[PDB]
Order: sequence, then structure tokens, then C-alpha cells
Amino acid sequence: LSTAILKQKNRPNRLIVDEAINEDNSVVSLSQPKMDELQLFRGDTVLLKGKKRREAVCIVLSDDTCSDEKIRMNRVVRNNLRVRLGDVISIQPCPDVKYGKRIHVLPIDDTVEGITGNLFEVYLKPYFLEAYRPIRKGDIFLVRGGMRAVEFKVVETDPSPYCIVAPDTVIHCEGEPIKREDEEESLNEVGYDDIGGCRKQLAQIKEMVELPLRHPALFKEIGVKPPRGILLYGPPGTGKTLIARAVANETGAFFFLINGPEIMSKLAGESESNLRKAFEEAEKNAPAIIFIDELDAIAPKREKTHGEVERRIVSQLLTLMDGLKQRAHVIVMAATNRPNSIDPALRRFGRFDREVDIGIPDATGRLEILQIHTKNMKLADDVDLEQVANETHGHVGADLAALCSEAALQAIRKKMDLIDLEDETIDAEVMNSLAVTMDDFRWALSQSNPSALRETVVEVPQVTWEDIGGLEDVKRELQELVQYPVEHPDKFLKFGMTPSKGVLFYGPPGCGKTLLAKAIANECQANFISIKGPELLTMWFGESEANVREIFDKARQAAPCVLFFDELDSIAKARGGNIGDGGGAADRVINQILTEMDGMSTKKNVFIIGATNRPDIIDPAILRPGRLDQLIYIPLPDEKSRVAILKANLRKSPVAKDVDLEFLAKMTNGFSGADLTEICQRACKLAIRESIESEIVPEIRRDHFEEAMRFARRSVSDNDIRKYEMFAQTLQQSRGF
Amino acid sequence: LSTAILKQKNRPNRLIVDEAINEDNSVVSLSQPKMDELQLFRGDTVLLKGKKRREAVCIVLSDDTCSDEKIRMNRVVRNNLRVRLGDVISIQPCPDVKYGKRIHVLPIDDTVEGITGNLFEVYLKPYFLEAYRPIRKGDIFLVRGGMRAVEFKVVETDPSPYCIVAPDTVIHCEGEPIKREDEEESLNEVGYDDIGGCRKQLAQIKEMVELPLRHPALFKEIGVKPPRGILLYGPPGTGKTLIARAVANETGAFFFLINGPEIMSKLAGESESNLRKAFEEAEKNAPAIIFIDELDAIAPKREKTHGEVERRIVSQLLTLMDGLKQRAHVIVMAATNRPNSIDPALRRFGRFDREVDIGIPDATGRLEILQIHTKNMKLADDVDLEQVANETHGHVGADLAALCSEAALQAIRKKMDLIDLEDETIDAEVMNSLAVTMDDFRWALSQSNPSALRETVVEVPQVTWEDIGGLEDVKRELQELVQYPVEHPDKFLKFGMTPSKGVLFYGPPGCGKTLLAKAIANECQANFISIKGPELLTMWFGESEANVREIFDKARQAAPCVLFFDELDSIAKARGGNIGDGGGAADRVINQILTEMDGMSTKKNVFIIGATNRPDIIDPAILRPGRLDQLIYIPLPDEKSRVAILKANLRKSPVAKDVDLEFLAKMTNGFSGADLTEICQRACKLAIRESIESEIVPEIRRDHFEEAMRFARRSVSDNDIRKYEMFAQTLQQSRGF
Ligand SMILES: Nc1ncnc2c1ncn2[C@@H]1O[C@H](COP(=O)(O)OP(=O)(O)OP(O)(O)=S)[C@@H](O)[C@H]1O
Ligand SMILES: Nc1ncnc2c1ncn2[C@@H]1O[C@H](COP(=O)(O)OP(=O)(O)OP(O)(O)=S)[C@@H](O)[C@H]1O
Ligand SMILES: Nc1ncnc2c1ncn2[C@@H]1O[C@H](COP(=O)(O)OP(=O)(O)OP(O)(O)=S)[C@@H](O)[C@H]1O
Ligand SMILES: Nc1ncnc2c1ncn2[C@@H]1O[C@H](COP(=O)(O)OP(=O)(O)OP(O)(O)=S)[C@@H](O)[C@H]1O
Ligand SMILES: [Mg+2]
Ligand SMILES: [Mg+2]
Repeated sequence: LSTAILKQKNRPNRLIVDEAINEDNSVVSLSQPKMDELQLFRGDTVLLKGKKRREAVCIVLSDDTCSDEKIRMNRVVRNNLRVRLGDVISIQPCPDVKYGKRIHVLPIDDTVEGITGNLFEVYLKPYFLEAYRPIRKGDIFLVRGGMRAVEFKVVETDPSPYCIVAPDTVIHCEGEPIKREDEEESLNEVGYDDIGGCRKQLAQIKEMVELPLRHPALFKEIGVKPPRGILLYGPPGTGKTLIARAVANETGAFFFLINGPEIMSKLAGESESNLRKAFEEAEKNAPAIIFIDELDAIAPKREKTHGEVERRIVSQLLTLMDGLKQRAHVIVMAATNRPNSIDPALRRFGRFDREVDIGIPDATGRLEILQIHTKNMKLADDVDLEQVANETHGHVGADLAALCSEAALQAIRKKMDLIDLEDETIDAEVMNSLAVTMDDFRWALSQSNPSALRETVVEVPQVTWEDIGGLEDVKRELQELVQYPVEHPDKFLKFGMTPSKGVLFYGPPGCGKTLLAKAIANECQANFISIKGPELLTMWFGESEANVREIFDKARQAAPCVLFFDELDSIAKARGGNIGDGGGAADRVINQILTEMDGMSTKKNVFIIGATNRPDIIDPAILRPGRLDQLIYIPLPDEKSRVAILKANLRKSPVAKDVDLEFLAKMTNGFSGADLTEICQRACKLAIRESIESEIVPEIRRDHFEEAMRFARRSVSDNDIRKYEMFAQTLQQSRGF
Repeated sequence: LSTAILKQKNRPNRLIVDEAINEDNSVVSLSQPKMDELQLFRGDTVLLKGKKRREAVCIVLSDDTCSDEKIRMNRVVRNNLRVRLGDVISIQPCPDVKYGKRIHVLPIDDTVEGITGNLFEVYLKPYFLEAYRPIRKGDIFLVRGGMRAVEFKVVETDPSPYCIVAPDTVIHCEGEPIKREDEEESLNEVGYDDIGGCRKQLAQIKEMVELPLRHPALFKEIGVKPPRGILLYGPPGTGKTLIARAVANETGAFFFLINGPEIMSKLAGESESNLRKAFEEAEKNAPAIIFIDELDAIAPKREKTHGEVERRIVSQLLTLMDGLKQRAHVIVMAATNRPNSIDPALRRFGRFDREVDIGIPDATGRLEILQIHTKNMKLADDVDLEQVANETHGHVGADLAALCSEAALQAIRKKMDLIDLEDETIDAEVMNSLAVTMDDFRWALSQSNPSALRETVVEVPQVTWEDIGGLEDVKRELQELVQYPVEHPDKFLKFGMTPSKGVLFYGPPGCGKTLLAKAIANECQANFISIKGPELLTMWFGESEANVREIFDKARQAAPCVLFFDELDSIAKARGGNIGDGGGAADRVINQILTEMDGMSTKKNVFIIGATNRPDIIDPAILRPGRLDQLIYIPLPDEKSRVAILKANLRKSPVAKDVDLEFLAKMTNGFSGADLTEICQRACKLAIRESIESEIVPEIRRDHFEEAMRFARRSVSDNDIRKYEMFAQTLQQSRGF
């Protein structure tokens, strides 16, 4: 529903074109039935719209040879104009055009490379028939009679509308030929097709940029106003500049790029004039887009600033931006990488009220980035872009660009022996043999290049319910207070409660308190944030009180979200617990968590799950009825529960049928899940030890498990079982005394 | 009494006009009896006063057709001039007017759109009779003979008083027609009708602005002086700029707007001249109002300032403002969002002595804001603005503006399939089908848009006495020391005491110590401030000693107020209690609270209520006779008291008559109110679990309660009951040893 605009379906008229047996690759595709709805008369040309204001004209009504009701595929229409299939193309007439009078010929590498002669009748006579060069400023045509070597372009634009070359004219031989850099630079512009892994973010940009300007009367009738402030923020390298460069070409509005350091490097008083002129320009025309790059580099905080000239820029910006009215139709956009170093006065009502966050993509996001980035390189058949995306975790779109370059350099390293450093030019018989293989990427994933920045990742865990053995009742209970209050909200206002948000896990260590938290988030298809114990202690190093609030602020925006706190024992261990040094374990970070938890609304979908293994040093203040009410105890697995753990831990291992899984169930009594995992990890090393010494077979036998039982140590003493059971029944009574 | 001016009643002469059956909608309303009190002779026009210096003239003495003693409702008087009914309109004669001589015709979209011809006798002949265009600069009339399409306005103003067009003149055809932006911009000005949820605040502004200037002789006879400094402060987004923009149009005095960043962005020495000229202008005329926006952005603290030019502005302002005398009649107004970042020298006697605080509105306040904001949008019949106001808690007038825009965007999202992005213009047969439905707001209340700033809210709690079960004596006792010393102050000076302010609650947890504090505040119709335990610990992060004093300062101004401290155990838990690490639990925040409490006057209405559940680690210093004297102990509910708790917790649930409420009273012995609430919350989930699985009935049966008794755990041990009773009798003896 939210992304229904981007969908392109529900049209039986159109279909996918298969491979045809026709060899007619020198004619356009024209069909008769489509000719009955247009009102085109017997004119000269047909006007159509493509993309990026780039079209192409050819001979009309000349095919009548190929199949019908099918667009003929050509080897020249796949590079320009059209790039794919599934785009709606509309045509409209445009009379009162102005024909051209005099257009000269400007060659590049066709006349100077060969023979010049008269440049009129040398090779143009066999083409000047039935068409007086129907050319246009922005079209690249093709004509030759020799060795297939010709490339002609035009740069002079005398008329504003479309023009047609008239016969009986002269040739202006006093012009400068165009070089290669100019045509190459304005041919490889980026667009919406070069952005991968970001679909929801780009949907919101269109609804605020390509709708108020194109259809200004839509919002006037309703009575609402479009936003005039859009702010982009995220980690450095996500691709913020790509969005700015892509929205500047797909839209037919004026774009004015504003640099951050360029304004900051001007003289005294010169910086203030360029800002005024930028807006005085944009207010002249109705369609205008203003983009500012690195806003924080030009308008920092006014309290940590020692220079008056630096504050003058902030004052000038605050003066110029709030002076905009409705009829100006000016949209101001900005992008930065430090949302916290901003000045508070900018992100207020009227200046920057709408914000777009660019998060770190998951494997699906980076797969598309790799596919679109490696579209022109020569790849082999053993490559696999899906496998690479699984091993990369902290890689943003900037890292994938360098990874491919490193892989290409490693691939071409091995061809060092037949070329030389002092050699003049490389021979062409080895130029075509370079191809990136699978082993190239494996070496690139083991150096300092993958060493990048990695932060708190908000995504959906891949842990399923099949990886957890036993605990039938816990899984049922977890689904009755997370899945129900989200999928069917109508079941709660009828009886008249509010759902209870908050569950605390307690029990002996090594029972699987993290897999339960991940599986419930995976089942409901919600976000998951994992904050560990020591991370909160080390985060607070320079006494900053703004490093925990934005965690809740980020979790609130990504609704539904599951906020989980892991290893809650280390925090209580900082002071000691109930008595500690003499006070309590209610330290600086406990109060912030309690205050942020108490302020959450009852209509939100942010669910909080707690887990700990020290039910004797917990803070009584957190057990209040309204922060963490639910108490779930996970006991040690019994004989029946341990059957599934071994089968779940051996899914990817070729276990032989002779191994009796039920025999090891009764052998182990005081062993938890971690002990069984250790037993599996130890017993399967014997097969590797034997297989590596046999080389001077690849399957785990029965004798491998019998050897590890004499070395399997117990991790849970008999005294701890007697102590956990006491707190398993009387835990809510700890408050007060 | 305080708001008696705003009341409009006590007048039997006027009444409400109902619907009439007359179809005469082309004539003015004139009545005979009202013609006997005025002294208007047989002149030409009648002068009357409306609002915003905008009037309207028409044909006088021509109706004599409609009913009598009733103002006829018209379809053209509801847009301009008059907007409602109940305003006193007075008339006065004004002789010695100057008639006009030459007024040309300036069309907008009536002459250029069609046929021009001579522009004199084309369509104006059938109107030039019995009236020589009685027009005025500020009136919009209506005349047509075609398709009802005409809009004529005038911009040239040669005479100062009212003028009448004289016959036998010429037409000045050398003028520039007026565009659409100019007429639209000065038509939608904001006023007092666009401010909702603020009635008491606007009452004080009038008594200081629209009274000393209009009636300067009132204060001279008494011998007092009107204030010359008004400061506005509050959270960002409350609508401070609206008040400034509204008071500038409803008053007939000169207004000069002063920006904050615009002055700060000037050159060296240029900023000081604009400030001098602003006052040198205002001193010329008697009625003058000076408003400064964002005072803190121009005059910060002089100790945290590194620039000399920035301090020069503060020195210049301090020099210019105190130089004003009585006869200048100049009122200086300012508005800021950070009252603490101010310079101390400005908020003194003579510069800024009077301050207006704009608090966060309650549900009633935001309902009016929503009603006035959604006055032009197309709403459906299933909408309900009252329900939306209940779910929004931390929403200021700025947030409601964006909420409606988001709802409108969501409503128009679903119409994506019949319009296209590349389409030229939208057809008119779907332009009228857009309407906001109920489901639009539900989606808007679940995204990042409602995520706004929320602070300490001062309002009246909605908790009544019917939601509390038992405790007959506690409710009676609470009414004898809060309700009595406020409603009937005369009962205390006769016998000769001072009332005792301060009550401390102590007892086992989960008995309802917060509902008692809220109900007494609700009954007496007073404010309520809830400050929790951890909030005081986390507030003090950067060692600021000005974060607790303004809490008492704010509570003092909103008299009567009830200041309540919740969870007073965590503060004592910071050090340990009586012994702790070796010292005491009298930490940094205890002394501030004690010092602020000792300094309160005995004539104030600020009542302080304390509540805790740790009567063994309390500070003996706080039990002094004069801070917290009253000691109230809340015991566990008995069999009789628990009868009402279940009935109070099941008011919104359809409980069947077969469920015996008296059967569960004797079954529970050591269960407090929280345990019963948990039992209710657990037993009613079984009905939902059954109703969700039956779909592959909506009423709680008897078997749902019998299942939860086997899982109901006790939260109060037998040892804690024996310990609370000891302190319930000997608590005041803890002081000294
Ligand atoms: N989604 C993407 N698809 C393909 N290439 C991408 C993508 N995102 C980033 N890149 C590439 O990575 C580069 C990173 O540049 P940007 O992230 O745009 O720089 P930035 O956002 O301004 O942040 P800086 O430069 O580190 S301060 C881009 O220029 C592209 O070459
Ligand atoms: N039922 C189970 N089936 C398979 N593996 C399990 C099961 N329960 C636990 N494990 C594994 O045992 C290990 C326990 O890791 P954790 O989740 O960290 O344990 P924990 O309960 O969170 O307590 P700690 O303090 O972290 S050891 C992981 O490797 C799990 O994959
Ligand atoms: N009572 C109200 N009724 C209707 N609309 C309101 C009301 N209060 C605020 N608004 C709207 O919300 C906007 C908020 O602007 P203001 O609060 O006036 O800005 P400000 O008070 O100067 O504080 P800033 O701009 O955040 S520093 C107004 O411009 C209105 O559009
Ligand atoms: N007499 C009662 N009738 C109905 N509900 C009650 C009654 N007494 C308490 N409750 C409920 O029980 C819960 C107790 O919450 P609190 O007011 O926080 O308890 P408290 O006495 O303040 O002590 P703590 O430390 O906060 S648990 C709330 O959900 C109340 O609505
Ligand atoms: Mg773990
Ligand atoms: Mg309470």
C-alpha cells in the first residue's frame, strides 16, 4: 500500500518478449493496431518522451516486414534511449516548430583520421536521399560506407524548439571540433537505476519533491502545505551524494549545488554574498531545488564556536531560510553525516521538520549494490555474488566499490610475467584474457581493505524456531504477548486492557536466553537491537548524556521493533548488588534506562525483552508493575529436551546413522545446552585430526563420540541447582526487603 | 471574575437566529424599530465598524420585504466582514468627507480573459443607475451579466478619508493590473480567532496592551503606571509567533517587527544603527508597539561570550531600553524559548518585570486547535476529532499541523492508480472525491511523526475516587487538610493556627499510594506535578544547580498546586540508608529539597505529598516537625476491602453474572491490589486465546478465573508483614538514634 506507486503490474495488454527467429536487424518496429488510437496526421516527425530529456528519431512507417504485436529488439536501442522494458511512453503533438537553416559539420575522429578532400561529396552522396539529415541536438546517428568507423555529434543550438535541416545551404568551416572528454563526461551521469538497496527511502523523496512542484494544485484544494525542509543523515559512505546527483537529472526543475568547504574557504565578507545570490536566483523561477552538502561543516553549534565570522554564516542562513513563502515553490535540501553536531535551532518547525535516515543495508541490499556495480567488468562463470554478500557484515556502499577494485588488482597481479614495466604498449592478444575468478574475492576478504566501521545494526535476525530444542511452553507464551498485540489489535480494546510490554528472563547460564529473543523477533518480522552489558559501561567514557537517548529514539522510529538488553549481570556487578560497597546497584545508567522506559506510550509497538542470570543482585526498582512484569524461568533441559538439541546442532554435519542420539541423552544429567555444544565441537575435531594424518573417511563415526565423554566436564554444580529453584518461585517478593 | 470581560451574555434583547423559510437572498437586512435610536439624517452613506479595519457598503433603505426583528442571513456576508454572531457594533457620524474625482478601472481576470472592446459600455451600462459606483479602497463588490465570473479590486488611494466616485470623469488607461499573489497574501492574515487552547494567557495580554494605549487617562487618575516590559517564554512550537502576528492586526497602533538572526547577520557597526533607528521611529508616534523575536539569539549571557561585538549589542540594548519615559507610550515585547540562557540583567525591575508563560495544553486545548486547523479540509462523516486528542499526549500546536498533513498524504496515497506521474494535468471528475477518513489518522499515529518532545506536564489528573477500593478513613483524612484550608480559609484564623502542609505515605508496596495522591488533586481541581525517583538522579548529570529550583518556582506560580514525589526509595538506595558505606543517605539532592521546602511561605496553597515503601532507610532530618509531620500508614486490604478492587478493575470489561466476586475474596489472603490486578490481567487473556483459535463467545466466563488461581503467586511474604507493623506504630522515634 505504501509502495504501490513503484509497482508496475496489473496490465494484461503488455507482456514479456521472448527470443525471435527473425534476422531483420536493420528496421524499426511499427505495428498496425497501435495506430488506431493516436491522432497523428501525415506530418514529418513523431514526438515521444523517454528519460533524462534524451530521445531518438528515425524513419517512420517503413517496416511492414517483421512480426506484429511485438516490439522488435535491436542492437542499437539497448545502449541509449531505452534500457529496459515496462515503462509507459506517452506521445503528444507539438505544432508551430521552427525549421533549421544552416547547420555545419563537426567531425571528431572521422575526417582528421584519413582523407579530407571536399568533405561534401566524398561519402555523403549515397545518404542524401529521402531524408535531409533529420538531426537534432541530442541525437547520435550512424552512417558509414567503409570499415564501420564513424561518430558524429552536434554542439551548436541556434533554435530553442526542434529544428529540421533545410536543403540548399552552405557549410561553416570556421568552427572548432569537439574533443573526447566533453562527450564522455555528459554521457555517464548517474540516476535512479544506479541506486541499489534503498527502495523505501527513495519512495518518500519522490512524494515530497516530484509531486508538489509538478502538481502544485493538488495540495491547494485540500488545504495542506508541502514540507520545505528535507534533511538526510547517516553513516559516512552510505551514498548520500548519489541521491542528490540522481534527483538533479531525473527532474525538470532548476538545481543549484551548494558546497560546504567551498563557501568556508572564501574571504572576509565574500561568503555572505554567495548565499544571498543563491536564493535570489532560486526565487526567480518557479521550479527550483536548492541542495546544501555537509550542512554541519558550515553551520556548527553556536556555543562551541570561537569565531564571529563563523556565527555570522549561521545568522545569515537563519535569516534567509525562514523568509520563504508559499508561492516561491523552493525546496531546500541538506545532507550531513553528524546529526548530533548540528545546531539545535535548525531542526525546528519550519526549517527542517522532515528527516530521512539512510540505514545500513542487509544482505539483500548489498547484493543489488554488487550487481549494479559489477555491470561492465569481465566476470567468469565460477563467480557468485550471493556468497560474498553473506560474509560481509559491516560493509556500506563505499566499501563494495573498493572491494571490486582490490579484487581486480589481485586478478591482474598474476599476469606480471608476460608484460613489462618498461614496455611501450601492451599487445592486444592478451588484453581480452583478463577475467575475475572466484579465488580473487577470497584473497580480497582477508586484508586490511574489509576493515571498516561497524556500528549498531538494526535488521531482522535469521534465527528460526527449528534451531531451538525443547521449551514448548516458552515459545507458546512468547507468541501470546508480542504477535497478538500487533497482528490483531482489535482483540484488546473490546475487553478493555492495554497490552503489557516487557519480559525479564532469569535462570542458570547456558540455556539459550538469546535465541529465544531472536526467534520471536524473526517470527513477527520486526527489527531487533542487541545492546550488551559492557557496551553501556564503555559507551559512557567522556560523561555524555546523549548516547543512550538516541538509542530509544532510533528504536521508536523503526516500529515495530524489539529492544533487547543482553548480559544484564555486569551492570549490577559494577556496584556489587543489594549491598555492594554499602549502597546499591542503582547506578548512573540504571536511572537513565528507567526514565526512558517510563516515558513510552501505550500505543507503540516497541517491545522490550530483558535477560539475566543473577536473580539475587537485581535492582528492586526495575521489578515494578509497569516496567518488567513478566517473569519467565528457563530450567535445565531434561532427557526429552536434550534429544532435539543434538539434532539441531548437527544439521550441517554429516552424522552417520550408527551414532545413537538417544544413548547420550541418559548419559548426561547436569549438562546444559552449552555443554552439549562443547561436546559436539570437541567430538567432531577427532575426524579432522584423523583425516589430516591419513594423507601421508570424511564422516563422523561412533567412536568419535565415545572418546569425548571421558573429557566432558560438568558446568553446573549441585549447589547452584538448589539455589536457582528458590528464586524460581519467590522472585517478586524481593521488592521492599 | 478574572475572565468576566471575555464573557458575552446578560442581554435579553439579542437572541440566536434560527433557519428561515424566506428565499429572498438578494437584499440587505433592514429593521424599523432599530431606526428610532440613531440620529442619522438623509445623507448618502452610513459608517459602521467591523474588524481588522475592513468594512462593506451597500444600498441603504431598500429591503422592506423580509421579516422584522431578525437579521437576514446571506451567502456573501459569511465570508468577509462578519464571521459570527454576538459582536457589538456601534455607529457614529463622520461629516466633512472628500469625494473622489477620477478613479480608473483595474481588472484582473475579467477583461484580459475574453473580449476587451471599449471597456466602458460593453457590460457596465445596465449597472450605472441610481448608484455612481459607491466603491472604497478595501471593499470587494460583485457585478456580472454572463457566467458569474468577475473579481474587481482597487489599489490606488488618492484621498485619506472616504471618497465617492463622481460622474462625468475620464478613464486612466495607463495603469498596471494587479496580480493574484498580492490580493491572496493580504487576505489570509491570522488573528484572535486562529488561537485555540489559550484563553487565560490572551486575557492578560489585552489588559496590558489594548488598555494603556487606548485609555491612557485611566491609570493617570489612579496614580499607577502600566508595565513596559512583557516577556513570553515556553517550549518551542507552542505558538509564540502567532500571538505576535495576531496582536499586530487587531490593534490600531504602529507595529515594528524585529528579527533576531537578521540583526545578527549584519556587518561591523551596521547592527547598532538599526536598533537606534527602531526606537527613534517608535518615539515619534504615540501608539507604538515594539516586538523582538528570539531575544536570546541577540543578547546572550555576558560571561559565556568571547566576542566584543556580541557584548556591544547587549550594552546598546541596555542603554536604549531604560531611557524610555512615561509619555512615550512605547511597549517593548519579547519572546524566547530558553528562559534560562537569558542574561540576568534583562529580567530585572524596569526592563522585564512581567512574564507570560505558555504551558502545554490539555485535551480540551488541543481539541480546539484541531477544530480550527481542520476548518477548510474535506472531512468525511466517520471522523472524530475528540478521539484523536485523547491518544496524543506530548503534542504541541506545531505537531498537530504536521499530523493533519501526514494524514492527508496517507489519504491521497491510495489514489495512485488512476493518475500518473508523467500525466500533464489531473482530470476534474476525480478532484472532488478526496476525503479524509477515520483510518487515515490511525496510520498517522503509528510513525516517526508523533515522536516529539515531552517534558514535565502540569495538568489536572483524571483519576476519580470511584477507581479506588477501600480505605474509607484515608480518603476522609486527606480531605481535612487539603480541601478545607483552600475552600474555606476563614475557619483557621479564628482559632489561630497555620495549616500543616506535608504528608508522607509509608507501607507495603502495591497498595495504591499514587492513586490516592492523584484523586485528592482531582477532587480539589488543582495542578499536579509528578517527579519520580530516578528522574532526580539522571537530571543531575552535568552538575547543574538550577535544575531543581525552577521546579519549585513553577509549582509556586500555578497555585493551587499539589507537588508529589514518587519512588522515594531509590534516592535513599544511592548511599545505602542509615549506615550505607559508613555515612548517611543525606546526599546532594536531599539538601536542595530540604532547603527549598524550608523557604516556603505559610500563606501559599502549594501542598507537598510524599510516598515511600522503605520506612527503615529514611532520612531522620526530613521527619522534622515542619517539613513532613503527617504519617499515614496504608495496610494490606482485608476481605471487605478487596470486594471493591475487583469491581473497580472490571468496569470496562464485560464480566458475566455467573462469576462470583465474593468467592475470590476469601480465597486470597496475602494478596495486595497489584496481585489482584495481575490476576485480572491474566484471567482475561484466556478468552482472547480461545476466541482467536475458534475462528479456523466474546465474554469472560466462570472457568477463566478458576484456571488462574493455580498460577497466582503471592508477592508479600509472612516475614514482611511482621516487619511493617513494627514501623507502623513507632516511626517518629527514629530521629536521634
Ligand atoms: N547504493 C549504492 N550503489 C552503488 N554505489 C554506491 C552506493 N552507495 C554508495 N556508492 C558508492 O560509494 C561512494 C560513497 O560516496 P557517498 O556515500 O555518496 O559520500 P558521502 O555520502 O557524501 O559521505 P562522505 O563522502 O564519506 S562525507 C559513492 O560515490 C559511490 O561510488
Ligand atoms: N536448545 C538449544 N539448541 C541448540 N543450541 C543451543 C540451545 N540452547 C543453547 N544453545 C547454544 O548454546 C550457546 C549458548 O549461548 P548464549 O545464548 O550466549 O547462552 P545464554 O543463555 O545467553 O547465557 P550466556 O551467559 O550468554 S552463556 C549458543 O551457542 C547456543 O547456540
Ligand atoms: N494555537 C494554535 N492554533 C493553531 N495553530 C497553531 C497554534 N500554535 C501553533 N500553531 C501552528 O504551529 C506553528 C508553530 O510556530 P511557533 O510556535 O509560533 O514558532 P515559535 O513559537 O517561534 O517557536 P520556534 O519557531 O520552534 S523557535 C505555527 O506557525 C502554527 O502554524
Ligand atoms: N484499590 C485499588 N483498586 C484498583 N486498582 C488498584 C487499587 N490499588 C492499587 N491498584 C492498582 O495497582 C497498581 C499499583 O500501582 P502503584 O500505584 O505504582 O503502586 P504503589 O502503591 O505506588 O507502589 P509501587 O512501588 O509503585 S508498585 C496500579 O495498577 C493501580 O491501578
Ligand atoms: Mg548469551
Ligand atoms: Mg505507584
